[PDB]
Amino acid sequence: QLKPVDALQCYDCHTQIEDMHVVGKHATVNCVHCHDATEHVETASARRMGERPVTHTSPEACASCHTAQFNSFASVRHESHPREEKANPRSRSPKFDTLIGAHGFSLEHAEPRSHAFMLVDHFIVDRAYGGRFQYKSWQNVTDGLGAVRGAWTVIEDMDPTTSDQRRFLAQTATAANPVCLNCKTQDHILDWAYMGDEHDAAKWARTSKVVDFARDLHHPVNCYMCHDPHSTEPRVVRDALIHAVVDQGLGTYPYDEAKSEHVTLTPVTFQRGGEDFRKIGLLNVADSNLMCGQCHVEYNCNPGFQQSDGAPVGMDDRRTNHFFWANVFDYAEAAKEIDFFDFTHVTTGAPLPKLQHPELETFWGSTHERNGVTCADCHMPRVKLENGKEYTMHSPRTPRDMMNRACLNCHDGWTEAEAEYAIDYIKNYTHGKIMKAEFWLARMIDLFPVAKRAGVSEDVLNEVRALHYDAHLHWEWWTAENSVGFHNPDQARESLMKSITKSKEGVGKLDAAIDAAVA
Amino acid sequence: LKPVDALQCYDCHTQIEDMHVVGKHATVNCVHCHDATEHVETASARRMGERPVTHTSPEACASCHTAQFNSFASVRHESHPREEKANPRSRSPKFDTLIGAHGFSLEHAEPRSHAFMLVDHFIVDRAYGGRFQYKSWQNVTDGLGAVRGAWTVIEDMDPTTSDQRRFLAQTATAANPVCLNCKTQDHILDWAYMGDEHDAAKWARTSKVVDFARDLHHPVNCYMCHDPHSTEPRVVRDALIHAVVDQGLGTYPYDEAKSEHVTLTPVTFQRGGEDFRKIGLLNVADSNLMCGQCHVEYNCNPGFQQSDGAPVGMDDRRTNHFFWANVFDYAEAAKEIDFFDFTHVTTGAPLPKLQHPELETFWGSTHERNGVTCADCHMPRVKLENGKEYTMHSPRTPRDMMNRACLNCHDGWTEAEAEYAIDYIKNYTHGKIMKAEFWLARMIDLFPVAKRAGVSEDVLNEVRALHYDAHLHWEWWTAENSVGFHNPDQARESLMKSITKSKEGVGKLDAAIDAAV
Ligand code: HEC
Ligand code: HEC
Ligand code: HEC
Ligand code: HEC
Ligand code: HEC
Ligand code: HEC
Ligand code: HEC
Ligand code: HEC
Ligand code: HEC
Ligand code: HEC
Ligand code: HEC
Ligand code: HEC
Ligand code: HEC
Ligand code: HEC
Ligand SMILES: [Ca+2]
Ligand SMILES: [Ca+2]
Ligand SMILES: [Cl-]
Ligand SMILES: [Cl-]
Ligand SMILES: [Co+2]
Ligand SMILES: [Co+2]
Ligand SMILES: [Co+2]
Ligand SMILES: [Co+2]
Ligand code: NA
Ligand code: NA
Repeated sequence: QLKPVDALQCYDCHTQIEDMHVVGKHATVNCVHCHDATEHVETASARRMGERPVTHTSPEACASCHTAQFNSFASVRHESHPREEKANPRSRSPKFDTLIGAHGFSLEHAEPRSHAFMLVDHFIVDRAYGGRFQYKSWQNVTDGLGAVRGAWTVIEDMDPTTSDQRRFLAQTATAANPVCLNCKTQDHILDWAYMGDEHDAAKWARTSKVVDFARDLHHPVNCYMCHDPHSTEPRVVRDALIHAVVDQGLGTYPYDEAKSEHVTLTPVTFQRGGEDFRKIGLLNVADSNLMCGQCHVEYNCNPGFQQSDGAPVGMDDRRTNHFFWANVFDYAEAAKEIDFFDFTHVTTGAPLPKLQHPELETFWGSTHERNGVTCADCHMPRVKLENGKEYTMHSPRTPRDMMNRACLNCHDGWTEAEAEYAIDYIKNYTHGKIMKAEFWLARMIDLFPVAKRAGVSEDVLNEVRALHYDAHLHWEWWTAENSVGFHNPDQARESLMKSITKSKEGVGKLDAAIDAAVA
Repeated sequence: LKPVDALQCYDCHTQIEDMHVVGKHATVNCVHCHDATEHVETASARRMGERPVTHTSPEACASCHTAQFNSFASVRHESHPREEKANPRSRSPKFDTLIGAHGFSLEHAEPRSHAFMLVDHFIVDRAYGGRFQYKSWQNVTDGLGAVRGAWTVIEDMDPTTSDQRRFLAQTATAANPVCLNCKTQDHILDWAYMGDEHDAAKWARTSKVVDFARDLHHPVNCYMCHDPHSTEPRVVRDALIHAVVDQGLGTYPYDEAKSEHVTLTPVTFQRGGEDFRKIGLLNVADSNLMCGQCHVEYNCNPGFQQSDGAPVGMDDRRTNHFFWANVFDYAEAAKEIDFFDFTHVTTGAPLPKLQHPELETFWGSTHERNGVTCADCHMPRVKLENGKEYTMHSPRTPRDMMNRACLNCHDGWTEAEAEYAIDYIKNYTHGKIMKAEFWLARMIDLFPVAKRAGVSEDVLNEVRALHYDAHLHWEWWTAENSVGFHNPDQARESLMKSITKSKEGVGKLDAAIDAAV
């Protein structure tokens, strides 16, 4: 049973926390709810931490006073198909194995499921840790509350005696590295320097042994990722987001200068031994586009290569923790700005980008974004109660489960069936274009070995490799992006038609050169 | 059908021309509703010649208005059919005590769907002595058949005679020609204004009702609310025109400004130059007036004079009368025409008989004050994602259509909330009706005890006067079908008045009995 501490004693040293805490809606909430600092208080100085206090990072620490939000946060949507592979005629990318080749995603790329599972799913997917981590039982796949309480309560390490990345099962990969975890958990928020730079005060960095880092982490999407625990104010904590918006001055809405003045991030920096260590970004308004955009964006969180000379770019380089902060039509220029590509296609030899869930950068410029709508309006609205305080739901999911709040409050002349039909019209149209982009891209790729074997020149092959970069970018954006065009149907349509145009041009060039060489 | 030359008709029918050429039926030929070949061959402008036929079936309109016709014939199976009200499961458990020997004691069922109204009027146990009966108990479901014609589904047990008499032991012969005006207007060209005897009218208040019944077929004819020549909104019910115009009360007798905004313009049709029949053209399609042609308290029956007790028979216009007054003005209105309905068989008190006063109850209520009308809650437009949204044509409880009937205005309520608010009012009102019955029955049951104990005529007469008001302020609410929802504060005040009167009467009888003993 908790005993409150003398907050004034803490404030004597912790003046920034004092300024945040005394002024906001947690002014009456005592430190003991989230910190055990008895030995710390006995041993600290103005400058030395002394004994490190415990910080309780479980979402359950908030549940004593916010049970409603915590229960919603831990909830599971069983209708979100679990562990469903995308390289599959029943899913998003039937030809993915041809198109992605030997990239790590070829070992497994499933569709997303409920937020409660995010850290568990990161740990156990076949592409991440060589199959090292596994659910303790296949019964455990249902346990959202268990996952929230801690990954290691439901999964286990197949070899606690070693820390190396290796394969435990034949068809797995070891693609995980420490940067990944920033979009799964912030349990390490006090143990990771801004951007993951090596730092005297950081136990973990981009260059850490990822198996050891994994074992130190527990909880998914911590509540304090979107709310400052001291002031309650809305914020973001994700380093690479703050870097793009603030350090690089690109703004919260990089395509809209006025909106970027209306929605702002105010950086706060915390130090260790008088040296800058970590940052947060305080929001002036609770804009969920920025909160959700901590994770639902295209990023680098992985080694790659330089476009200029092909040299490896490893985890020591800041480019391996980067938000591109660009729409699909600006992405190629943004990747050139950092002189970077992800992988060389195993079949075609083309340098290629690897794209991931660019929801926010797709949403920019869309009709709903232009009308001031945000992610949470459609995916995470308030509950509706005849006789209750209407809190915000806290496990985002498709608007199909909540159409009256998500759509019909604005679109008041539609029935639920009509609004869903409008969704399906866009998704069906967009999916059809994705299928055709895959047909043409796979056709181009399958012709590369024919061309090489027929003696087609390097000049022709290099021309088509350059087309492959763009054919790939303007296809993969849309298999990566989870709305199947709904977030921006006109952009999806223009981009996918560009992918097809490029692949058709590449097929034509290869067929002509093969026929000439023959022969 | 082959169209007639309407220009030829107009040469002798300027009154119809003026209505037909300007409205939305200008292109609709006379042949849809009239057979006039022999009429044209034989008429002059001053001589009818052969009487042309006028088609009065709602199905005459269905050639071009099938959507409205289909809705009009529809049946709500959830509206409990042939359910007696003198019943612990229905509106008036002590009705047999309270009404005594009145004709309604033979049978008084709850209403059901409009399609059955004429059929139900013909076959109820209190109307024709059981003379008319469904041909089979299977026929009770047949709304469409009833619309097409009562005599396709019911039959006369003795076509060879025309007298009112009992065919079954517990029946009554309460029907008379005035009843039919709220069931059908098939007789619209055969009935003079108010049912006065008239050379041009084959039927009148004084007609042999059994013969009149056999000439009638269809329920609530479409043209009761719509002029068939111009399409404009109208009423045709004589007693309503008489209340609004002849009695000078106006369309909304409790709101002078609203009576100026909603106007009834009477139009009279002549026969051989003598006034014969009337309609009332409305300036707006006001369903309060359209529905109030029938859903009102009325006389449509013989009675007695308050002054001297003399019978008032069907020859007297008072037997076709709309009081057009709220419950608190009703006693005054009935005194104005010197009329009461019956003498209670037990107490000997002159009493009024009240019937479904929905319009006069609705007046002054919150919804009426806000411009809502009957059809807004009971007969709204259909709801279609991709269609022309026509108006439904068989009125029913808003519980079947809550979004349209209530939640479009009350946008902060769920369906369950709105129904909850209905039920709160109906439950509360029903509880007061039960208490009013308890007390009125206790008072009535004490009359024989008082008489047998030798209580004086003076005391009995004081209590008979109280009976009039205790009865009025109870029966209004068993007669009115909303169980208070139409005007909850008025139901509350009125029922508490009934109870107060009955309690006073009980006290007076008990004191006199005790003294006499
Ligand atoms: C009880 C000891 C609490 C603990 C533990 C947590 N919170 Fe809290 N929170 C608490 C109170 C009394 C209030 C003010 C409520 C009011 O309006 O009177 C709050 C408020 C918040 C809010 C603010 C929402 C708003 O109205 O602006 C947020 C976003 C919030 N709390 C978040 C939060 C988090 C993430 C917690 C775990 C780290 C947490 N709270 C714990 C009381 C208590
Ligand atoms: C990083 C910590 C994240 C934040 C902040 C947000 N999301 Fe998220 N989301 C994230 C992951 C890693 C996943 C997949 C989890 C898994 O185990 O597979 C998701 C999933 C979703 C989904 C799909 C849910 C389903 O039913 O399948 C949706 C609809 C979604 N995310 C939306 C969303 C919103 C609206 C956010 C801001 C309120 C948000 N997410 C933040 C990672 C992270
Ligand atoms: C009793 C006769 C059972 C029947 C019927 C079903 N299950 Fe079962 N299951 C049972 C036991 C005793 C166990 C082991 C539990 C443990 O101590 O670990 C299980 C296990 C499972 C699992 C996990 C399998 C694994 O990890 O190897 C799953 C996914 C599972 N059970 C599901 C399941 C389903 C869907 C059933 C209906 C078809 C079913 N079980 C029936 C006992 C019994
Ligand atoms: C924020 C910019 C992220 C980074 C860094 C990583 N992931 Fe991620 N992940 C993110 C989101 C918003 C989602 C849900 C949307 C989606 O398209 O899946 C996910 C999902 C996953 C999943 C579940 C689905 C799947 O691909 O099987 C896994 C297993 C996963 N993420 C693993 C993973 C790895 C190994 C990472 C570093 C190489 C990594 N994630 C980083 C957001 C972000
Ligand atoms: C970003 C992806 C979030 C995470 C992680 C958590 N919350 Fe949240 N919260 C979020 C939004 C977009 C909102 C609505 C803000 C608005 O003004 O519209 C909220 C709101 C709250 C509140 C305020 C009361 C309410 O609206 O419900 C509280 C107390 C709150 N959130 C608590 C909370 C808890 C306990 C969390 C971990 C279980 C948590 N939030 C995570 C966005 C995000
Ligand atoms: C309403 C105008 C929306 C806005 C704002 C956001 N999203 Fe969305 N999203 C929307 C729809 C109609 C769909 C298709 C859902 C379906 O059931 O077909 C989606 C899809 C997603 C998904 C995948 C969810 C799933 O299929 O289960 C995700 C992960 C997602 N959207 C994320 C997301 C983000 C991060 C947003 C802010 C940048 C965002 N959405 C806004 C509708 C709307
Ligand atoms: C003058 C030569 C006429 C011609 C041409 C038409 N009609 Fe006539 N109609 C005429 C008279 C003198 C009367 C009687 C008026 C009176 O004082 O009673 C009528 C009556 C009718 C009626 C009403 C019959 C009833 O039941 O009372 C109808 C429905 C009618 N007429 C129709 C009609 C049609 C459709 C004609 C063109 C085909 C037509 N009439 C011509 C005189 C004359
Ligand atoms: C159905 C859509 C009709 C059309 C088309 C025509 N008439 Fe009509 N008429 C109709 C009805 C139901 C009645 C009964 C009276 C009522 O008001 O509902 C009538 C009546 C007449 C009369 C009698 C008027 C009177 O003096 O009482 C006449 C003279 C008459 N109708 C003539 C008439 C003509 C000439 C038409 C073609 C131009 C015509 N009607 C069309 C129904 C319908
Ligand atoms: C076709 C030969 C028709 C017959 C038979 C009946 N009606 Fe009619 N009606 C018809 C038309 C072409 C129109 C105009 C439609 C339009 O879109 O404008 C109408 C209109 C009406 C109206 C509505 C007038 C308005 O204000 O909108 C009513 C109330 C109406 N019609 C009633 C009606 C009745 C009661 C009929 C049988 C006596 C009848 N119509 C027959 C075409 C035809
Ligand atoms: C006389 C021609 C009437 C007109 C005009 C209106 N109504 Fe009526 N209604 C009438 C009768 C004789 C009956 C009982 C019929 C039977 O066979 O029992 C009714 C019944 C109703 C009901 C109850 C329907 C049910 O489902 O039980 C309602 C709700 C009703 N009536 C409403 C109503 C409305 C709103 C009207 C104007 C549009 C209207 N009625 C006119 C007689 C007559
Ligand atoms: C065949 C073996 C039947 C079974 C099973 C049911 N019914 Fe019947 N019913 C049947 C016939 C041949 C008739 C007479 C039809 C005629 O020519 O008139 C009936 C009659 C009725 C009636 C009317 C009764 C009467 O007027 O005396 C009703 C109300 C009725 N049937 C209803 C009914 C019900 C509800 C049934 C299931 C409980 C049922 N019948 C079964 C033939 C058969
Ligand atoms: C209009 C002023 C009417 C007069 C004249 C008659 N009735 Fe009626 N009736 C009218 C309405 C609005 C309703 C439905 C509402 C209700 O409270 O019932 C009815 C209903 C009936 C019924 C069915 C219910 C029942 O009492 O069993 C019957 C059998 C009936 N009416 C018969 C009837 C008789 C015999 C009449 C003359 C003595 C009579 N009605 C006149 C409206 C009007
Ligand atoms: C009074 C009780 C009515 C009876 C009898 C009939 N109708 Fe009607 N009708 C009535 C109302 C209150 C309305 C709505 C008028 C408004 O302005 O809101 C209507 C409307 C029509 C229309 C117009 C198109 C529509 O709204 O559906 C038509 C064509 C119509 N009515 C035809 C019609 C028919 C064919 C009838 C007998 C089957 C009928 N009406 C009777 C009120 C009344
Ligand atoms: C909405 C504000 C209404 C107005 C306008 C009218 N009525 Fe009504 N009525 C209303 C309710 C909520 C109820 C109770 C229905 C229930 O299911 O509990 C009623 C009831 C009736 C009835 C009895 C219907 C039945 O129980 O099946 C009748 C015959 C009726 N009302 C007639 C009527 C009249 C004639 C109106 C205009 C004068 C009128 N109602 C207006 C709600 C509303
Ligand atoms: Ca990427
Ligand atoms: Ca009466
Ligand atoms: Cl754990
Ligand atoms: Cl018939
Ligand atoms: Co699926
Ligand atoms: Co993905
Ligand atoms: Co019942
Ligand atoms: Co009744
Ligand atoms: Na479920
Ligand atoms: Na039914």
